[PDB]
Amino acid sequence: ATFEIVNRCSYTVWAAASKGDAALDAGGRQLNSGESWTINVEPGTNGGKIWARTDCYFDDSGSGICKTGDCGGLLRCKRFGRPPTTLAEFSLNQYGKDYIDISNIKGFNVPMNFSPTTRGCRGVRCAADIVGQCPAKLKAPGGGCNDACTVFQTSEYCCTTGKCGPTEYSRFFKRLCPDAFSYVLDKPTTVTCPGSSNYRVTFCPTA
Repeated sequence: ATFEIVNRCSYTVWAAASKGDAALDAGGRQLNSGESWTINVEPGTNGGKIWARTDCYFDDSGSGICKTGDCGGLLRCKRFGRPPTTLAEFSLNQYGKDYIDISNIKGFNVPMNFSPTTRGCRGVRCAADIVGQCPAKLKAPGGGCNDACTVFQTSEYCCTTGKCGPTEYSRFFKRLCPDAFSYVLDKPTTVTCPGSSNYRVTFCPTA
């Protein structure tokens, strides 16, 4: 499948694409304002994630630091990135269907639109100013808005026992962004697409 990743933000982002144990395609790339980066993702990929990193510095060998979304200091990510990270999550060719979603379960840093470029399903969007509105105890100094589980490490926030309810903190992400997961047992906002669809991930779709 083909993913076009577009940076519409006015600032530079360092996109990243990973399935947890390996990179998807090159795994990472600088995107200046307006730049598009298209990648091939192998069919059948389960649990692929795309996200943006902000305020990065890398050297010639591709080692550095990012203030949000860092993946162990590498430009080409092969593990997932450190929160806060708005997440585009996808599993492809699962019994003939594609499943996509946007997640705030690991926090928010960049607003995002996740849409198919082929026919037969809707896209999802989380474009609200969650960083501007972030509750005081969730603001990450590096920028962005942490999820409650990252901040507090309790069983209720992390849903470690498998039973948890919504929280004051999750209800905040849900009220600004209904189409995104706010906690792990949230009512699914997964969208089902025809198998082998193609997609575009757009950072800062509104402004």
